[PDB]
Amino acid sequence: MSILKNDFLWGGAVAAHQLEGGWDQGGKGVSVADVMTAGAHGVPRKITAGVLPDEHYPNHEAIDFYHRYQEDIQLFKELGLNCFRTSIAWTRIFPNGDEETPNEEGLRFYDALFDECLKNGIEPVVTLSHFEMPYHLVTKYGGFRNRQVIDFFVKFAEVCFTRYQKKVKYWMTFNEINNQANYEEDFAPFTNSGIAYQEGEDREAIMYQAAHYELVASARAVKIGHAINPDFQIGCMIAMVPIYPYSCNPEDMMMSVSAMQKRYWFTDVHVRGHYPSAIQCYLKRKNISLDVTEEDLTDLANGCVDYIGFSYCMSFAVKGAEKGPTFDYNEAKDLVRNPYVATSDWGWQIDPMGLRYAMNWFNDRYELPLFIVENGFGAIDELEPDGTINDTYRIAYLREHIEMMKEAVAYDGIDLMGYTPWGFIDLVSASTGEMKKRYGFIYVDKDNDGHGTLERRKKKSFAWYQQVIATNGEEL
Ligand code: NA
Ligand code: NA
Ligand code: NI
Repeated sequence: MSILKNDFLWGGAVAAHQLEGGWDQGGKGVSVADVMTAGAHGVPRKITAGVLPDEHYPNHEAIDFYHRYQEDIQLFKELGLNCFRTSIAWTRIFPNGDEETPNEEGLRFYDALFDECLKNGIEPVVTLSHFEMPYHLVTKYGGFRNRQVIDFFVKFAEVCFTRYQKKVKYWMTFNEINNQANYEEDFAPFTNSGIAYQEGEDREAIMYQAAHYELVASARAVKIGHAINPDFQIGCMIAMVPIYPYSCNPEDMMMSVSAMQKRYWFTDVHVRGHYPSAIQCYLKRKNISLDVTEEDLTDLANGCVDYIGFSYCMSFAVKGAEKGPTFDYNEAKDLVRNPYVATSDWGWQIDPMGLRYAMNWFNDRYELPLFIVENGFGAIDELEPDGTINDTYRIAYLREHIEMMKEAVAYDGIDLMGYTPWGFIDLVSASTGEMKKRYGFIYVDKDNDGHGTLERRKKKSFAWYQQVIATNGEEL
């Protein structure tokens, strides 16, 4: 008698560049992740011009899942996962991106990884682009500044769909495609889109042009994937941070509406196949005049997604004072602390009820199945000398989010496909390039400086989630 559906997908989520290591093994090319240095809370990662001899790049070795995946999958099986969300490293398949033929050694690696999952009861869920495009596409072509990179991505997606059509049912095109709505900081444009900005450039206009090309690439991929296997479920991937009005002040309400339009118009294109009128009017008013053709609009219309994959970690709040009639939204400056919720040590506000809010926000608009493909609590873990990791703070975060997700299914009629907590084996964080910001049920002995045995150990949350899955979410 579970609230959640009987065939509910219980898994864990990672990304290739964040855990594989082997960054130059098996023919793999240099990715955008491979030129990003380690950072920390309050210390941005640095993006370097190629791999420089005297820098620490934590994604180069990560946790060495490239060599240890067989042992790790036995831990996944003990945990009881029925699915595993990861990315296919673009640079393992097309090392520089523009080769005529794919890299067969990279195609064999994912053959072996996916086969190892499926023989242990675990279904792979694959994200095609996850912050790891070939660095050669950036330096030579400009990343998604360039229409040519659309075809390079679609070529890559098509190889992947064809090779794994019998092994992978659930796909997603561009991870957290809307992160780049924050274009004032370098991280999201470079990792979403391969944009390295030159001095004096209009950063906003370049982001919107890359977002258009990516949406076109995704839509082309959807149609091609559907032609290869109509049983594929191909979703978008939205970073869903709800943006609350600070108060019932009417300008706070409109500021929140406008911020949500700026952050989530990507979803409308993915789902409906055309641009929403508010973002179109914004672009016209700002004279952001994108290279949009009629074939683009036809591609978008014919490549709508089957479901909405999204991450949830936190919520934001905004005030509308002095935001005038335009309610322009700069994510890097305009956020305010929400006095009603706690916050993590990295400053991510803790708001389990916002997950239910997020699910209703999607469902009110789109009536599509949802897939929670990332959710997690990044926190410092401590080893007791006895050896255990008592991460009750992580059980508390996760259990309250799963309870709110159950309330959304039970009370709001949401169609929820599955739940894959993020970083369920400790890996290198995206925003900061840290091992210290731990998400996992499985501890990995490696620190921010690169020291450690890389041994895996079970935290206390491991047995907690095992029983979550065992009871299909009834025992939290
Ligand atoms: Na208040
Ligand atoms: Na901070
Ligand atoms: Ni080796």
